Amino acid sequence: AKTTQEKFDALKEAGVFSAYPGTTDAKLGQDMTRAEFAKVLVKLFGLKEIHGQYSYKDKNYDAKNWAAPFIEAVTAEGLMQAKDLTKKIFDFNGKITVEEASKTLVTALKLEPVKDAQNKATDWAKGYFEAAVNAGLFSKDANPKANATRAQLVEAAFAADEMSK
Ligand SMILES: CO[C@@H]1O[C@H](CO)[C@@H](O[C@@H]2O[C@@H]3CO[C@](C)(C(=O)O)O[C@H]3[C@H](O)[C@@H]2NC(C)=O)[C@H](O)[C@H]1NC(C)=O
Repeated sequence: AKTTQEKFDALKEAGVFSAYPGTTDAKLGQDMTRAEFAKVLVKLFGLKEIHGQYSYKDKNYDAKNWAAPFIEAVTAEGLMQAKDLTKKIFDFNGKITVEEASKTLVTALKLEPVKDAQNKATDWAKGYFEAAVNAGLFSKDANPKANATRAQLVEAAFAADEMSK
């Protein structure tokens, strides 16, 4: 029964997770940007990076943005999309929430969103969050609307990896 730090070390060695930006620390208590999480999904599921394509109009989303190839890949794969379909805003510096992470992993693992889902999640996410809890990606006491901790994202990513591996 591996600890969270053991799960992080294994995923870091595998090139799926990085230390907290600018540090060599796991910082399991810290949050993660949607940009960083897009890279985790690409590494976790071996997606192809997409260079020279930009599907969003976020300020400073362009060829100089390191995350664009990863964000484009998870967009093409149908794992993530804009928060705003009119302004085409991905919110790449926004922190990934537990219910957002749930949608990406449930979609990636082809798990069915739960019918008659009843939980704390935003309306759009209730089925995704429920499926994620039922598959053991997040604990029953996770707040779906909360920013996911790197600890929660390690636990979810390790569980997803084993469910495919
Ligand atoms: C009115 O508030 C908006 O409500 C939207 C749904 O009706 C909500 O949109 C969701 O955004 C989520 C962001 O995370 C993921 C995992 C993603 O695809 O990246 O899932 C997205 C949902 O599918 C949904 N997006 C849309 C276009 O409907 C916005 O987050 C939310 N915007 C903000 C700024 O919080």
